[PDB]
Amino acid sequence: GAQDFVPHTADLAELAAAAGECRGCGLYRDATQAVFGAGGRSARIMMIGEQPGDKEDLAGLPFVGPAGRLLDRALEAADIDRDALYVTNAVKHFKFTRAAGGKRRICKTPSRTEVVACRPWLIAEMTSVEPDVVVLLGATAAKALLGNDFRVTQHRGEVLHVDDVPGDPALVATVHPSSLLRGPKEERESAFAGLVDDLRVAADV
Ligand SMILES: O=c1cc[nH]c(=O)[nH]1
Ligand code: SF4
Repeated sequence: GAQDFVPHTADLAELAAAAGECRGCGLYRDATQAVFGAGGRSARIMMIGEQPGDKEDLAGLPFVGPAGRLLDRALEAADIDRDALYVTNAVKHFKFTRAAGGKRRICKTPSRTEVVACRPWLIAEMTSVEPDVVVLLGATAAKALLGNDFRVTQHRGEVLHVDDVPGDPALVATVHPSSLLRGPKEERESAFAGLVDDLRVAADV
């Protein structure tokens, strides 16, 4: 996968530039650019989404669109400062299609193959940042570190620890913020509160 493209450095700027030249799977072709993680190596909390979406692919930054604004609202309710986080995604190139009459590029799910191909960047990020806790936002991120059979819905609120993860950080798997954007008002509000709960669990680690 991406392993030959990952240089022997923990400097995030060098890692990010190297990711721009990655060909570890096919996703680099149609994306605009790689979207590396944002934040600094002093971060105690790392958060991992699925992939850059439409806005991120062009902004060059993770979580800048509607799922990002909802995450900001949850972080602020959890009194977590986003500037103090390291925020990234399991795959670094936007996988997408267009529908006729659609108003945006639509994200397509990364295959497990692509996730495994890109995981070396995630490993380099964790080795570089040495977070105390990793928040996994959604199924793809959670499976990247916890195994392909892992179910986010069955482990809400739980602090996890697995053996093949750099520095043995605490892991907290939670709902993807994109899932909180749609549905009945009451279901959204209860899901938002659970997101805030899971963020508080990670920060109290
Ligand atoms: O950075 C982003 C934006 C949207 N969705 C994700 O999973 N990550
Ligand atoms: S998605 Fe990841 S592995 Fe695939 S080309 Fe982009 S950076 Fe490399």
